[PDB]
Amino acid sequence: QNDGAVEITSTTFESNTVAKGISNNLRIDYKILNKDKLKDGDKIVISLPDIFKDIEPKCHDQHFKDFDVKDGVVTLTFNENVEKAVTGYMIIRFVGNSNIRKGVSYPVSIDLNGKPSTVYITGEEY
Repeated sequence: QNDGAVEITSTTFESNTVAKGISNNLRIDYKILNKDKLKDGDKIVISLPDIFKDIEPKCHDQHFKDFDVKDGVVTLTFNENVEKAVTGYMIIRFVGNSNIRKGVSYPVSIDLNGKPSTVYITGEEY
């Protein structure tokens, strides 16, 4: 996922499993490669299945001018005024909800301006 303005270098969950009432964090490592190629509306979109309570993005507010959570879709909007090329990371904090079923593979899509990727986390019940 590299459009010349931005590269997503890594997308990793703290744990490969998710459970009701248990925290997991998604970490997204990125580089702003070329601030001059950024445009207002450039974004990372994370689409989640309905297995989370408490979706909370954490980011560098000079790299992302806004973030929004709506109906399981997290939008991170790049700051087109970022001062310079930079390496960073952001986190989506998650808590599982009671919809989680043991062994079920849940897709999480991470899209850099419609350049897509999918990672999978599996349900656990305790």
